[PDB]
Amino acid sequence: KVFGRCELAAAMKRHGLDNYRGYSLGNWVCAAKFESNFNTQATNRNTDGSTDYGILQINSRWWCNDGRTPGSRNLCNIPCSALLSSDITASVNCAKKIVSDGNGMNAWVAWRNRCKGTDVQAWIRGCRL
Ligand SMILES: OC[C@H]1O[C@@](CO)(O[C@H]2O[C@H](CO)[C@@H](O)[C@H](O)[C@H]2O)[C@@H](O)[C@@H]1O
Repeated sequence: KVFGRCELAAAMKRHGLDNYRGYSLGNWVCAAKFESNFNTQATNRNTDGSTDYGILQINSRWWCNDGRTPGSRNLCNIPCSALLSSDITASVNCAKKIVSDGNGMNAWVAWRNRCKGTDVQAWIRGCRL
């Protein structure tokens, strides 16, 4: 499913992401936009053999199991495929653990390079939340 900007903001808000660990909703929407273009079915393989899954591009080396990333952990205890569902619940709960890991949202490369330090509030402007 390819979410609409406001549609996703509302979904994330309902799942308790707004202000989660101090990160305003705009940050999460901005991260999703540049990580997957709001597409829950996005997948991208990295040089190390791991693969990123879903709307927030959760990595298989540490957060989920895809059965093909040897020596990897499954910190979120979920099959990576679960992160490609139209229901973002799985992705959200896993993202909550990732952002509490220590480096915050810096874990998401696109957020660090394209959202961090910008007017992220613009990502939810005009939306009915
Ligand atoms: O804990 C994940 C850790 O790995 C890095 C790369 O070193 O990012 C990977 O995981 C992210 C979250 O799942 C992906 O968005 C990213 O594309 C992937 O390389 C670090 O940025 C992050 O701290």
